[PDB]
Amino acid sequence: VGSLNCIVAVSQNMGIGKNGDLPWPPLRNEFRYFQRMTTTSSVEGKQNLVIMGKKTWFSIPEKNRPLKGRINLVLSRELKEPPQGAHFLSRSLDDALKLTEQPELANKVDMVWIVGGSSVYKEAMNHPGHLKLFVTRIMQDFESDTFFPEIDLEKYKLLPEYPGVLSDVQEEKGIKYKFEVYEKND
Ligand SMILES: NC(=O)C1=CN([C@@H]2O[C@H](COP(=O)(O)OP(=O)(O)OC[C@H]3O[C@@H](n4cnc5c(N)ncnc54)[C@H](OP(=O)(O)O)[C@@H]3O)[C@@H](O)[C@H]2O)C=CC1
Ligand SMILES: CC(C)c1ccc(N(C)c2cnc3nc(N)nc(N)c3c2)cc1
Repeated sequence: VGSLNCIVAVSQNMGIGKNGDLPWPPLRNEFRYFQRMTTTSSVEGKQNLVIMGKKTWFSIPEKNRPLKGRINLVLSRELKEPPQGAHFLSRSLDDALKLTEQPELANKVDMVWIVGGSSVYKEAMNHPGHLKLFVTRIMQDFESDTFFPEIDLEKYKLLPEYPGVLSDVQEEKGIKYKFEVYEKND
């Protein structure tokens, strides 16, 4: 089992969601970036695993779940089995990562991608170990009701560029954004 990563798009006032949808209008190429980063496996014979909370799962249009070409794991303590379409269910992030070293998943999974929401990000970000954050900065303020936790730059180093990630400013629907990669190892 390979690297641990969080991926998120965030507005200037730290928002990541409003009523289970994105705060901004759909950015087609940003969704393509999310799909490409989470799906592309460095190791053949394996898929990457995407981990998400319950509200993030249900925020993906039914036609699109599970996220294709990735193993989909949902976090919940209320649910008693994976939702329709999902592959795995765990009670907690630490349980999910533990499942990842069990018989079944250990030889199937390449990279692990935490794709939201807010409490899952917070926990990952504050847990010791090697972790990267792939952060799309949407360069405007958008009304939101769920936010991405503070990035502690004492621990998370912004990388000066990363392979496969454009470094320059992007714009779609009149909204400028840029892609960043942060790395901690503690
Ligand atoms: N990158 C972006 O811009 C992203 C945006 N989104 C958006 O953000 C918002 C949805 O997210 P948010 O409100 O943060 O909630 P999250 O998806 O975490 O979902 C929370 C639910 O999942 C369960 N859960 C979360 N963490 C854990 C854990 N460690 N263990 C077990 N269960 C857990 C809880 O279910 P239970 O109560 O059953 O225990 C909780 O009700 C939406 O608006 C969506 O559009 C989501 C991801 C990324
Ligand atoms: C239809 C699929 C591709 C879809 C629909 C909604 C969402 N969400 C909540 C979402 C949407 N865009 C996102 N972009 C980045 N950079 N990171 C994320 N974690 C991210 C998450 C994700 C995928």
